[PDB]
Amino acid sequence: VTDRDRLRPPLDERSLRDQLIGAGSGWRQLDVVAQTGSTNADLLARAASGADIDGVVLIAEHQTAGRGRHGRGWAATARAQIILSVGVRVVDVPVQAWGWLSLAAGLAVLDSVAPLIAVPPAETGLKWPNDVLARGGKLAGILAEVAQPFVVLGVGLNVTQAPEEVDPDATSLLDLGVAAPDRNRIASRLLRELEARIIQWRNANPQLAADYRARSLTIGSRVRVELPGGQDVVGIARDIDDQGRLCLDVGGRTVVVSAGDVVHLR
Ligand SMILES: Nc1ncnc2c1ncn2[C@@H]1C[C@H](CNS(=O)(=O)NC(=O)CCCC[C@@H]2SC[C@@H]3NC(=O)N[C@@H]32)[C@H](O)[C@@H]1O
Repeated sequence: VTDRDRLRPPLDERSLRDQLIGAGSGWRQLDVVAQTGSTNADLLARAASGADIDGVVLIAEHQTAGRGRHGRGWAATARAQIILSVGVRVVDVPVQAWGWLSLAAGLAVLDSVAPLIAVPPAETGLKWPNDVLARGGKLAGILAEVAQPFVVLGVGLNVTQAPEEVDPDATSLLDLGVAAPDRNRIASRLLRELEARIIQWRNANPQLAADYRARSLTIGSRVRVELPGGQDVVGIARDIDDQGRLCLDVGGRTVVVSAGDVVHLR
């Protein structure tokens, strides 16, 4: 709606830099751009041209050619989301563990916005592998992409974004009852949470996996998983292994899925 535009002031880049760059913080660079095709693509391109993107933050007020998983997209309107990418050096960490970086990001996003809701409705938490859900709706999507020696982590978080503007299965903080969400405050908390989770991931801290499990909507639920290639597998999600893969119980058999789309069943 056009009235939501009144609920969408621009980000304050200088304030964000003052809060997030300096002693005690690992973020080295932060930029807010008015518009770009894809923040993930932009940081990947910087790394491809030789830039050190570790601890580099890129935030876009609007994103016109957003990327989703598996060649899919991501829709946005100006100032309605927190749209950002960060660079993470990962070569120091065993490749088998890189999948958990993606899970850690979702946890960070959830923790950054969870206290803003008055009362958390049902189906609020993390859906494997990259979904922040609230009231069954997709509140945020996360995309991790590889560019040696880095991983670029992308976050699209619906702040005031109306589902009619982007996707029927979407939701936003505003549509969850948050009357006046402050993107500046939320972005600051998000990046603070993200730094901590990245540090935990790098040092293989057991609390990362523990905190993820505590917020998982998928573990323990009957699920239909749509695998790359189109095949569906129905079972009950039981756990996440040390590679960040989803472990399914299929009639007593174990099926471990590295990638796919999860649908929570009755
Ligand atoms: N705004 C939106 N909110 C909720 N759902 C949305 C949406 N826009 C589109 N959809 C759905 C959701 C569905 C795709 N889901 S997915 O395959 O699991 N992929 C993801 O969720 C990762 C998205 C990462 C986006 C960030 S934003 C910053 C960074 N720069 C990027 O270019 N990308 C990242 C399909 O695009 C529907 O149309």
